[PDB]
Amino acid sequence: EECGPNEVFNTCGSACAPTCAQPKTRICTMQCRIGCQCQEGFLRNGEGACVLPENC
Repeated sequence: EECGPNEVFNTCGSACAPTCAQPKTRICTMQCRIGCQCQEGFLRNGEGACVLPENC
């Protein structure tokens, strides 16, 4: 797991996790998502950068 700061790697995380665009998630489908994500308090920016929501 060589994610970034404030980021975490999950072998089963919200595939349609929330982001700077969609602060409201709701799963993408019947299948978790393996990869790095934004920790609780951070949002992923189009630039695949997990930046705080207050910094959006």
